[PDB]
Amino acid sequence: TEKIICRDVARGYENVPIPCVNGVDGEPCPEDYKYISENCETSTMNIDRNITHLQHCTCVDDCSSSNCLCRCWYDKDGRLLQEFNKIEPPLIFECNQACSCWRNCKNRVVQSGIKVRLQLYRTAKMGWGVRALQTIPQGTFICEYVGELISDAEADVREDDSYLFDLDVYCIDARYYGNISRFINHLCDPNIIPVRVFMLHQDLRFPRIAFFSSRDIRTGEELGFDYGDRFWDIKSKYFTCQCGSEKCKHSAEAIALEQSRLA
Amino acid sequence: IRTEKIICRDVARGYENVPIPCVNGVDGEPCPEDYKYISENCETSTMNIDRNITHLQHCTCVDDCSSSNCLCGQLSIRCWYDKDGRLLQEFNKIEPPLIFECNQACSCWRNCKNRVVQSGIKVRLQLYRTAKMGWGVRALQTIPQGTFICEYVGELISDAEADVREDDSYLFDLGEVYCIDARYYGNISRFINHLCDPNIIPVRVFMLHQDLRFPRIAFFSSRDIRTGEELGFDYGDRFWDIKSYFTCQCGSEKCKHSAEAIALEQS
Ligand SMILES: Nc1ncnc2c1ncn2[C@@H]1O[C@H](CSCC[C@H](N)C(=O)O)[C@@H](O)[C@H]1O
Ligand SMILES: Nc1ncnc2c1ncn2[C@@H]1O[C@H](CSCC[C@H](N)C(=O)O)[C@@H](O)[C@H]1O
Ligand SMILES: COc1cc2c(cc1OCCCN1CCCC1)N=C(N)C21CCC1
Ligand SMILES: COc1cc2c(cc1OCCCN1CCCC1)N=C(N)C21CCC1
Ligand SMILES: [Zn+2]
Ligand SMILES: [Zn+2]
Ligand SMILES: [Zn+2]
Ligand SMILES: [Zn+2]
Ligand SMILES: [Zn+2]
Ligand SMILES: [Zn+2]
Ligand SMILES: [Zn+2]
Ligand SMILES: [Zn+2]
Repeated sequence: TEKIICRDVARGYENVPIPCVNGVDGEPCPEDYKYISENCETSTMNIDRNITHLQHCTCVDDCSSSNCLCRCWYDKDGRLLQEFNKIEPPLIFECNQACSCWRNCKNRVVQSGIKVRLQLYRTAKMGWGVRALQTIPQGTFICEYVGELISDAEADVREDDSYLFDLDVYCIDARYYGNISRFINHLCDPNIIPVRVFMLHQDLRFPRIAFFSSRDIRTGEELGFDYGDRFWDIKSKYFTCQCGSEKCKHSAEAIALEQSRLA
Repeated sequence: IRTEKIICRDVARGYENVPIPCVNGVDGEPCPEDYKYISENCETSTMNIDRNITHLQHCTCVDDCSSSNCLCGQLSIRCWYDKDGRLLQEFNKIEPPLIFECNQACSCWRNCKNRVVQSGIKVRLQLYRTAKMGWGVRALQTIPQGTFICEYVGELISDAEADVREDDSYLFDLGEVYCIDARYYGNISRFINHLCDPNIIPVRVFMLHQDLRFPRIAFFSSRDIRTGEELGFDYGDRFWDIKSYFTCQCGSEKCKHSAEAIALEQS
């Protein structure tokens, strides 16, 4: 039987609680990491936080016009536009503290936090995973990939390379410090896309990673994104993809078929 | 000018937990707009604040941090907040200790007892035009003693940068020595006037970082405050040695900086 292990893995840090369930095995709530809601530093990074360096708008409205300096890819409901390049996404510049606009303007989606109801759950083959507890329309903001900010050289020397997100060159490592997104599994048929966002600062070395639904997501459906080739070139030697989709490109079988395809 | 008019519904532009309206029933002065309202301190040059999460002293509390075992409370001497988020009656309102609130490195929940200042403005305040001191800040409700009012927010600057600034009216003194300058970038607290009989006390607080060069300034009521009462604190002698260009218009029987007070001292 499916049991609710933890009522909130975020410990009240998010807008909504993120419960943890397990109806697959006897694994307890993971506690080998520190849940953080915002990105952290473990060495001097000196993020350029000069308020005068911020590109900002002069809008006195809610920022729905084409005249907003900060195109604005959000619609009235905070969703990415249908015409948004889900293949090669542009950089998003949300409104900030230098903008003359109100805190509740239409260009502050990611900075307003988690709004969708998510659950941490035990998958059959991929350990822990994240699923939707509600229907999620296309282009809705899900969560941010939060972790520890580190150099690519620091990433290369890390014992655990399982929770790394490449920024461009810098990485977010969610191994020791992370949020709900450190539990999102790889899918060869993904339903979320990562987006580089700028909010309170505009230092190009450190974009913030925001996940948006790339299609309408059904209740109970597992969230996942394409981890990319860098992860799968390192990791395939140790384990293969268990997504079980008909389009799987990293399975063991798919790996055996392409290795045999040449000869 | 005769009747009190609402000049702005929210000077904070939705940035605070509550709207901070502006009124004027004294003169023709419109809503001040010669500054940028910010809800958190800003920087205009590298302050190199130590934000290394590993440098944070944090607690191991698995409860709500009400026990004497809370490392964050022990640093503050004891956690000075009561159950309702108010400073204790025994709190040194004359020489306040440094407050270390819980942070992101603490194992405790976001709703623990040691996170008052980091939760923002809860009291209802108004920006209003005073008779003699330009703009001022008053309570739109009764405020018990030890309640958190607002933070003194502004631009972080060196003492050397402060010395060269044309306007020295919005400075709060905190790598050597640093200042908060609310002249160009500030929050509702840049409008709080000096009172020789003050009802608020500034407190040095640490939250997300513990870089001792940069405490955050939190105002707490030093006594029970009545509705409509003007908020004010003692600006101290550094301001009054430079400024007393003009004299104190607080009009209290205890005034130590009025033209009358300065004349009686010298004579
Ligand atoms: N499609 C996939 N197939 C197999 N394992 C996967 C997977 N996507 C993610 N994983 C596993 O999850 C790791 C990335 S971190 C994602 C959360 C992880 N399941 C957990 O329980 O903490 C991978 O290195 C691998 O161990
Ligand atoms: N007790 C006092 N008497 C006279 N002027 C005062 C005062 N306290 C503050 N002020 C005025 O307010 C300045 C500090 S900033 C406080 C807000 C200010 N009244 C405004 O309308 O912008 C002082 O430099 C002085 O100009
Ligand atoms: C093994 O995976 C990676 C390894 C590395 C990496 C990124 C990786 O991850 C790709 C993105 C999958 N993750 C997205 C969030 C969680 C998984 N950048 C690096 N410099 C290295 C090379 C050695 C360190
Ligand atoms: C003239 O006043 C000050 C001048 C200065 C100052 C502090 C002053 O006042 C503080 C106390 C009243 N303020 C509290 C918040 C708003 C006013 N720190 C400085 N380095 C200087 C010396 C030259 C710049
Ligand atoms: Zn705008
Ligand atoms: Zn805006
Ligand atoms: Zn803007
Ligand atoms: Zn797959
Ligand atoms: Zn504690
Ligand atoms: Zn705590
Ligand atoms: Zn703590
Ligand atoms: Zn006075």
